Formats: sequence, structure tokens, C-alpha cells
Amino acid sequence: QGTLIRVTPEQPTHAVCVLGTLTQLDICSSACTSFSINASPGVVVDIWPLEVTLTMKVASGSTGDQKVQISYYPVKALLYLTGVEISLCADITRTGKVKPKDQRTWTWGPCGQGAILLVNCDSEDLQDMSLMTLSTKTPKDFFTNHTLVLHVARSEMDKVRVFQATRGKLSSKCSVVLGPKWPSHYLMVPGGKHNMDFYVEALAFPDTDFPGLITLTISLLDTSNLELPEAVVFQDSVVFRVAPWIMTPNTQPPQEVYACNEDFLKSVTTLAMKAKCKLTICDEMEIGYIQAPHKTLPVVFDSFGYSGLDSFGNLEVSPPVTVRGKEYPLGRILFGDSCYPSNDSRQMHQALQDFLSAQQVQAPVKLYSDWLSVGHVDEFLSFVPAPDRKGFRLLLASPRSCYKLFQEQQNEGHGEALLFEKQQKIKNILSNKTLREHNSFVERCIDWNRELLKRELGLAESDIIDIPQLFKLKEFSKAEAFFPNMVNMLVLGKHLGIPKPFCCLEEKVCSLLEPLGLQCTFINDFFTYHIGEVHAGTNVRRKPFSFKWWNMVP
Amino acid sequence: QGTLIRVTPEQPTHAVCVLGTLTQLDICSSACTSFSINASPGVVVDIWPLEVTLTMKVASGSTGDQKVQISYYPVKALLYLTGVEISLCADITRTGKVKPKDQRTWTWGPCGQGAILLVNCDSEDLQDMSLMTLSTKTPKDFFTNHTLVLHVARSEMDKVRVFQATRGKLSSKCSVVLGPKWPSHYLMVPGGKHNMDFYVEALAFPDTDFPGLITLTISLLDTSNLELPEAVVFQDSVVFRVAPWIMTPNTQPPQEVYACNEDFLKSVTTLAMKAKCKLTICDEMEIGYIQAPHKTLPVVFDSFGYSGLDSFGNLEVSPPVTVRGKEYPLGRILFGDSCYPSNDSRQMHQALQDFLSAQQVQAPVKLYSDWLSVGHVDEFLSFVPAPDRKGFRLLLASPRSCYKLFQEQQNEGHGEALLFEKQQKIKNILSNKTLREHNSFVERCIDWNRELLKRELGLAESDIIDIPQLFKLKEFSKAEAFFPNMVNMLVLGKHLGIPKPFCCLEEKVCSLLEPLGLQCTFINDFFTYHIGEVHAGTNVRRKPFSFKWWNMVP
Ligand SMILES: COc1cc(C(=O)N2CC[C@@H](O)[C@@H](N)C2)cc2nc(-c3cc4cccnc4n3CC3CC3)n(C)c12
Ligand SMILES: COc1cc(C(=O)N2CC[C@@H](O)[C@@H](N)C2)cc2nc(-c3cc4cccnc4n3CC3CC3)n(C)c12
Ligand SMILES: [Ca+2]
Ligand SMILES: [Ca+2]
Ligand SMILES: [Ca+2]
Ligand SMILES: [Ca+2]
Repeated sequence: QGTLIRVTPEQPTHAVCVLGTLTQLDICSSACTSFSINASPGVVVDIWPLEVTLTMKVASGSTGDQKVQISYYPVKALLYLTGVEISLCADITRTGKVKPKDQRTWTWGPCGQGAILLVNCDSEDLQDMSLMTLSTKTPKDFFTNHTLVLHVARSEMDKVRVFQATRGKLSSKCSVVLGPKWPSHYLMVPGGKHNMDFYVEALAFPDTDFPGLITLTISLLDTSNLELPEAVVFQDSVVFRVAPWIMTPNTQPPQEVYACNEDFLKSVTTLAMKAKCKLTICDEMEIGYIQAPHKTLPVVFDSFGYSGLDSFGNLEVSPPVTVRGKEYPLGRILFGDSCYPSNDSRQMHQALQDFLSAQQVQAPVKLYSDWLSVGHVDEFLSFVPAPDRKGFRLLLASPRSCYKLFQEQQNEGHGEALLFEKQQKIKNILSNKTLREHNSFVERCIDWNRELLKRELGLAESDIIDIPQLFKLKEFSKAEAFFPNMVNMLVLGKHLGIPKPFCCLEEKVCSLLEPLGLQCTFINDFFTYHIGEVHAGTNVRRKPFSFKWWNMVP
Repeated sequence: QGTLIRVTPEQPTHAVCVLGTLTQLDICSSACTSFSINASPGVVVDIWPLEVTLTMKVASGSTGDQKVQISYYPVKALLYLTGVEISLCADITRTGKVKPKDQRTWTWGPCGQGAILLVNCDSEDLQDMSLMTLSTKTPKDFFTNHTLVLHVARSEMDKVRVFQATRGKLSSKCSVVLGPKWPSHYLMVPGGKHNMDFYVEALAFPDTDFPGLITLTISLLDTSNLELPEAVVFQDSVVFRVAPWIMTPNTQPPQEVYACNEDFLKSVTTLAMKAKCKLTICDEMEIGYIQAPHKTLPVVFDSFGYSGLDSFGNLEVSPPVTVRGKEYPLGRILFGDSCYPSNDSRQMHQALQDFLSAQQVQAPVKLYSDWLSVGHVDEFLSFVPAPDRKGFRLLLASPRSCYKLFQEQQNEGHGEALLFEKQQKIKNILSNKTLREHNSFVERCIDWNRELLKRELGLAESDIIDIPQLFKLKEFSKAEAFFPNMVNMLVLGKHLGIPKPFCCLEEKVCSLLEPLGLQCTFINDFFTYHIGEVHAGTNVRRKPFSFKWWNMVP
């Protein structure tokens, strides 16, 4: 914020003083007993026997507008000063309004500052990009021996792109000033009062190689001498943070439902109309969003912009929750992995894991799901809205809850009932000593993740509801749903779309969810076998959190 | 920290309870109006109408040592428990002593916890590696249906290596359990009381791809069933932080001096004996150190373990200093770069810049040095010990301080003096209007870095001493020392080794440094031209900071 001016009695020196910067006066370097200083009314002097600082009232109308005299004894030293205004303004307040300490630090929190960029993936496009403005109030003859340059570091040049508005708020594809080939650009700025606009976009999300910060700097160069290299008289910069990709949980109000089978769509359209949300007809993707003060856009990841564990079916997120003081307003991303690494065990690709962490707003949690033949966490866990407590309920698949249901059917006298209507008897399933040992192991696997979710999400038992579900053993001792899993249901607010288990099973599940004020409608064919993968029924785009991610302190 | 035990009236269940973990008791899942519980004296129960937790007094001597009865009404439910002790202990206290919340988080600061590893670059080698111990107090027949496994994540397996002490504190190269090919390893542990030692080393320094954390986890597996996959009953882990490479400034007391010319070595040996430190005779390197509670080793980087801007001559570090509240106990690393990126400008390789930042203890500062033909920061800045103020003085090269010296020689009547004894007259140098414009530009470049160092290091003018130094212009308008630069001197405590400028110049420099209690001895040939580079004279290994880097909060 400081500049040092060294004056000398032999020759009057010229200097530029940018409004908003502390200007220091050097005296003893070229001086003698005492000194006295008299200046112009437009120059403020505050400090005499032999530190002096200068403050400008306003901008200059001509070169050498103001002056300062240094009397030492008595020989006088002259100083012709030029006060100019240079300010690179952006949305540092995050209130959607552009405003001109510290300016070189991006800070999390409500009492913090720092602008936000959106990832890109005509005025129509300009409504997405961020806006920074440059204000210059200089003498009319100032830029004959001075020049400004906007620049970004070579490491961040490919992560960002800056445009210059040619006519008003419009621009062409040739008006680029900063990009993955142009680390810097010389600005053509006229004398007098002039404000030019810049439109900035991000080219990449935060990652393990890119923390998510982009600094754009303006520099004032002195070009009064042809023989000597350019001299930096002043530098100002604004720090941009690239907005993270944020996942939305089932507790967030739905907006649009997608589906892809005959009697299936009828029950879906019924539920969508009851919850009053859009449904369009035309599983390996996740529909999140990016949020900026000016605009908020839906983003879909898969491969409205855009092993067996690398899928996004293994990607889930919890409702807002507070864990041991630490608050997670956007919830926590949940995904599956093995307990310990081995040659036969699999894990999510490290690139995908690190990407989730880069978006610090939803601190990921490694769960145990390697036991499942598919391996996705949504096979044994889910979330539903609740009127009381923390406002939600964690749904876990439970072989014990289902075995208790069957064992009482024998007690009631309904042990002759058959399912899958190859069909099998309920008495045979209960008497099946082999199946009981399998579900006992499956129960154990879920019980581990149960305590994991109770710990990392800070949950009590009064926040968990066990959904009766049976599991069998596929090849390589892997687990698999015995019947269509209820837990992987479709949540549309207070209107559920639980898969039909093929009823006594349906009767119990409702008794667990209906007291929460939930409407249970079962679907004949939620899941369909594609020949050799099982595909999910639908997909939902839900309303982004009211909580602004930048106000969070990871 | 929790495990859930589900008991049932139909069959008594067996369970393992690790000492130090909260054990929860599940009742209502297989129950009825009221319940009452009576247990063994070795089992503590705290909660009856229809949450219960169990606490173990000590470790078991046999399987099913303790028992718990659940009476519900009246049908009783039995529970055979096995209390075992499993603790993976390391130097979490950083006091050099191994001791058994939170255990999964490494925290900076004096009131923080977390172990430290050293980078590797026989008991002799064992004195460097870190030590973690595992304590197991189990029944004699415990590991017939249980097994332990030590493991590290696949992303951190190549950053770490763990050994197992075969005989006492000795080990062979075959006793490796964890490495860049072994993510996990099955531990052979006998029943009863048993403690085995592990020796751990780091394979890589903190970097942009490796933040510097390594987690080692022990897992308890239940292998009572052959048909069913292994079941994780318990997990415990310790987090290791890889110690960063730390630079030492001239203010730190020297220990050993290296040199590589006839009359040169005599003046060096004189200075080394006066400062009382070792000197061995046998410039493109930097001698830092890594620090652990148990051992501290010197590390040299170049290419006692181990463009023109990519050198380490451009690498310097400041004394301990506090900047705007923020405290930097190990100082700040200084290096050179351009003001703004261009096609003709150069910068330090991004890999090297990011590496310096990874070692967070000395937050790097980008300075302007692109103007120099060489480009190193040590050409125009240096640090010396001081009795008062912040305990040091910043030495900056100053063309103005040197021009003031010459102009007074004309005033005194000594304007006929010649240097380089092609030789040149001092009057001709002063009358040289071309040289004055060059140094005026060079002065401007240093004045920029002057305010940069006053800002980032929080320095006042009373901490800076201008050393008289002239600069000329090499090809491509680059700057170069007119005469041997004084500022790039050899600091050995309160004994300096300033280069001889070829005296009136020497007389002034001493008057600036001697009041600081510094002894000034000048050297005839400090710098030597090698045909086409200039090489530094000597190099110093200085004492590491008393301040422990792990107590710092970056
Ligand atoms: C592969 O195993 C599964 C995963 C998921 C799940 O929840 N998935 C799927 C994978 C990813 O998409 C996750 N994100 C979500 C649901 C499943 N339902 C069943 C199932 C079992 C069954 C038995 C008889 C009749 N019908 C039965 N069905 C349903 C019917 C298709 C056959 N199985 C075997 C499922
Ligand atoms: C290349 O320019 C330089 C760099 C450094 C420096 O400080 N360096 C060197 C580079 C890196 O090692 C940095 N880390 C440290 C010191 C220098 N002294 C002189 C110099 C100029 C001169 C003129 C006449 C007689 N002698 C003269 N000398 C000394 C004598 C060798 C000729 N020049 C030109 C220097
Ligand atoms: Ca767009
Ligand atoms: Ca999903
Ligand atoms: Ca060693
Ligand atoms: Ca150096």
C-alpha cells in the first residue's frame, strides 16, 4: 500500500500518486540541521528537526497538478506530483453488487470478503459470467507515458478467461484479453474519467491440482523512457474463488423429475402431481448445482451445464447437520469404499475422491460398501424429511427388521404365504439356516456403517429408522438384494415412492414412515434388469440450499 | 468409538469388547412391558420400562470371561462378552515419548497432538525413524478366530514404509510390512499380553500432490466363520505428519563452513576462527534441515541427507518476525520473480514454488528480481544480526547511497581517484549521465522490493540499512553489479565477510554495520568468474531454530 518518493535539492522530481495508497516522503537520503515543508491545498502532509507521509485530496486535471516544497537548513527541494484514481472493483461483498481490506485474500464466512466465479459448461451468456470494473480518473495527457496491464499468473491462466465489453454490455469472441495463452494484456485506456467493464469466467472446477482461487491483477507501468524497461508504479488485484459443485439431498424440495415399462409411469405421474412438481419423459449421473450471488445453475456430472464404485450411484449426501460443534449447512457427501485395502477389494478412483474434497463445502465421508455386489451406498441407506428432531430420518436396510416380521407371521399362522407371485414359502425362508447366516453377516456390515453415520453425522438412535430388507449372497460371497430394496426409494417431499417388495412387508414400512407425515405409494416395477445391470427408475432435480456456500467455514 | 450389540432371548450371543470403546446394548429389536439387567462385576452397566451402555473393567483371561443377562417381562437373554485391550500407540504428544482425542486428526500448535515422520534420504538407521507400538492384552485362545491387519491407504502407500522389529530393536530389510506395493499386512500376534514395535519412515516430502499426512490403521477381523468374509470388529489409527524442509537465515548461529584462489582462504580461516566454527575445504545448493522430537538432521537440496531463476541462489529466508498479528517463528522464504508475466520475462518453475508452499512453516514471498541479469534475490538483499529492535537488520543494495559517497569525494577534492586498480575515474563515473539513468532505474526496482519487504515482513524504515552499491546494464537491458556487491556478504554471527569493492567505500559500509556490533573483514576475491557464470565464495550450515515447527499454526 506504500510507495517511497526520494526528493533532491539539485533537481525537482516528478511522481505519480494513486488515490488510496499511502505515499511516503524520503528526505534524509539527499540532505543540514532542521527541515520545514509547505505543500499545496490538494496535498495533505503529516509528520521539524533532522517520517513524512502524503495524502491526496482528489485526482489531477493535468500533469504536475500538485506540488510539494522541502526546505532544509536554506536550500529548497521541489516535487511535482500527479494524483490519479485507479480502482479495480468487483463483487467482493458477495451481495451481487460491485464495490471498490484485505483485497488480496479470499475469506470464508459472513464477515468475510472475496468474489465468486462460475464454471462455464451475447447478453444471454453474460448473465452467467462475473463482472469486475476498472475506474480511472487521470489527467488528459496521462497515458502518453503510462500504460496499464491486466494479467493472471501462468498457473491460473488456463483456469480463467476474461472478456472486454466492446459496445455497452455486449461482446464478441475476439474481445478476449486473458486466457490459456494470454497471461497478460495491455489495456487501451484514455485520459480523464473512464470506466471499462470486464466479464470473467472459470474454465475448471476446484480439484487436487487447483484449490479454486484465481487472482486477477492490474499494473501501472511508467513508460517515460524508451531506453529503460517498463517500471511498475502501482499494482492492484482482486481474488476470485471458483464456486464448487454442490450435491442436494432428498430433504431438499424437488423441482423436476426425469424417468425412463407401462404401469410404472402411471404411479410416477400420480406421485409427481401429488407433490406438485414437473415431470419430463425422454441413473448413472448426479444432478448438483453451482451457486453465485447473481445466478445459480444446475450442473449434471456423468460420463443446465455438464470399477463398479466409480459410478455416481455410490454418491449420496446427507441433510444439514451439526457434528460436535462443527456445522455442515450443506450436509456431507457420502460414498462407499472398503474397510481395508487388499488385492481383491475395490475403491473409488482417487481422482474422484479428491475432487469431492476440493469442493470443501460438503466434507465427504468414506463408508463401507465393498460387501455389496454392486457396491453403491444407496443400496442400504437413504434420507427422508421429518417434522421433528433434526428435521430428517436416516433409513437403513435391516435384515433383522424383516426377519422379525416373518417370524411373527409363523406366530400368527401365516407361515404358508409365498412370495415372487420360482416362488418360495416364508416358512422355508425362516427355516433356511443358510440364509439366516448370510443376513446375519449383512446385518453386521450395515451395523458398522450405522455407527459410522452416528459418528461422522453426529446422529442418535432416535434419528435412524430400520427398513425391513433381506439380502442374499451373489458370487464371490458378495451381497445382493433378496427382493427389491425399499430403502432405495423415491423421495418427493412428503410423498414417497417405495419399491414394491412383493402385503405384510408394505404394511410395516408404512407404520414406520406415515407417523413422519409421509405418503407411501408403492411401484410395481421400480427396478428393471438390463441384459447384466440393474438400472434405477427415476432421477430428481431439487432446489439448491438457501444457505450460501461461501458463508460456510470449512 | 461405538459398537452395537444385539442380543436375543432365543440364543446367547458372543461379542468382543475392545477396552477404551463405548459399547451400546440393543434390546428392543428382539423383545413385553419392562426390562431388568444384571451383569458381572467386571462389567459396568449404566442406563426399567420398555439406551444401555457397557463398560469393561479389565481385559479377559479366557473367552466368554464376562457375562450379561437381559430379563424382560419373564424371559432372559444371555450375552457372553470378551474384553480385550488393543492400542496402537505413537508419539502423539510430540515430546519424544510414546503415549496411547482426537486420534484421527493431526493438529498444529502447542495444545495440539499428532506424530511426526522424517524423510529418508541396523540400529544406526533406527535412530532416525519414528516409533509406534501396539499393545494387545487378550485371552490365550483369542487369535484362533481373530486376526489383526496393519494398513495404509493406496494413495499414501508410496509415501511411507513400516518395519517390524524381529529381534529386540534390530531389523532386516525383509521385515517390511507396509510399503509402495503392500497396502496392508496381516499381523501375527499371540494371545495373552504382548507388545510389538514398528519403525516408520517417510519416502517423500510434502508437495502439491502430497499435503504431508500419512495415516496408519490397525484393524481387528473376526474369522470365526470360514464361509463368510472377514468382519471388522474394531479399527484404530494414528496420523503421521511428514516433517517439512526448513531453511535457516543468516541470523541463526553458524556451525560448519564450506569453501572452494589463495589469499581468499586465509581471510576466511581468520573469520571462521574469530567466530569459532568449523571450516572444511573440499553455491548451487541450499542447506536446510528437518526436525523431529527425537532427531534433527541437516538436508541439502540441489541438482546429512539430500531457467536462471530455478537455482537456489534465488532462495533466501528472513529472520523470525511478526506481521500484522500473524507470527512467523521460522521466518519467511524469499525468492525472485517478475512483476507481471510476459513472453520475454522468466519465473521460477511452478513445481519449485509449490514445493516451498507445501512446507507451510515458512510462507514464501514473491519478490521482483527479473531485472537482474542473474535474477537471484541475494544480489540486492541480505540480513544481519542486531542487538536492538527486532534483532536483525535488512541490508539492501543502494545506488543512491553509493552516488552520495562519490559526489562528496568531488566535494572533498578526491575526484581524481581511480578504481579497478580497464580503470575508470570517479569524476567520470559521476559525470556519466548514462550511468546515472541506469542506477536510477535500478534504484526504482529495489525500492519496489523495499516496500514489498516492509509489507510482507512487517518492517519499518528503522529495520533497513542501505548498503552503497552500483549497478550497470548488461545485454537485454538487464542489471548487473558494477563492482563486487557488498550486500551478498558472508554472515558468521557478529563477524562479517564483506566482499572488497576496490578505501572510501569500505569506510562507509563499516560505519553502517559496526554500530550493530559487527566485525567487518573484507575479502580480495569473494566472487570468481568461471568461463560464463559467477560463482559464490562459500556456504554455511547454521543451527536449526529453537522453535519447534509443529507448534506453529500456519
Ligand atoms: C443389483 O442389486 C440391486 C440394486 C438395487 C439398487 O438399489 N440399485 C441398483 C444398482 C445401482 O443403481 C444403485 N444405485 C441402486 C436394487 C435392487 N433390486 C434388486 C432386486 C432383487 C430382486 C429379486 C426379485 C425380483 N426383483 C428383484 N430386484 C429388483 C429387480 C431388478 C430385479 N436388486 C438385485 C437390486
Ligand atoms: C553475475 O553478477 C554478479 C552476481 C553476484 C552475486 O551476488 N551472485 C552471483 C550469482 C549468484 O551466485 C548469486 N546467488 C550471487 C556478485 C557479483 N559480483 C560481480 C562483479 C562485478 C565486478 C566488476 C569488476 C570486478 N569484479 C566484479 N564482480 C565480482 C567478480 C566476479 C567478477 N558480479 C557481476 C556479480
Ligand atoms: Ca454459459
Ligand atoms: Ca446417486
Ligand atoms: Ca537414515
Ligand atoms: Ca542461497
